[PDB]
Amino acid sequence: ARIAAGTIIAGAELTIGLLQNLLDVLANVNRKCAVGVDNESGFRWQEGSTYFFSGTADENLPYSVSDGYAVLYGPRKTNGPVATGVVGVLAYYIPSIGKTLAVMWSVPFDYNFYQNWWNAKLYSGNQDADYDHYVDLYYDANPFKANGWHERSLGSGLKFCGSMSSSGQATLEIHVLKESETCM
Repeated sequence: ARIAAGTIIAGAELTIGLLQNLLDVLANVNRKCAVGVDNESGFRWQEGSTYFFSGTADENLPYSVSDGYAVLYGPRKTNGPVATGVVGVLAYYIPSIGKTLAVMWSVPFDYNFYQNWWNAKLYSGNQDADYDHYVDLYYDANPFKANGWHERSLGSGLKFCGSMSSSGQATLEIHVLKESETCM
């Protein structure tokens, strides 16, 4: 079908129900996240990269996300009784503002101690997604719980809003827009 992870769609198509469909076509493992990031920024995103602290994805992250488009991505845990979740970062270079957008997800194995988290941030230059982004976004830069919609300014005239669902098979919906536009 036209639902497929590791692809680009018109940004206006992105909703939670679309991401739930995506979840259903990902591998049938018990920790996974259907990620959708809508580029309403007015700027081209390119050189997509990924970093996994744990887990993997079966489809590669698209190279670019033009203005007006959303990217779909499907991180999931390693298969089996391995007591692991899926935790990582995707990043895009935004050349017209000289910044890198990074997006973090964390879907833990052990909900007896942990919970879902997500975050997004701009960094300067063209930074390949890496562990230092994960640590900043998860431990230092005030990530969001799976408790509804949230909005935060990014600088460079941009902001983001988004929402993550709370269980081990999760959706993560994020929209990146100009500061003057309304998401909340």
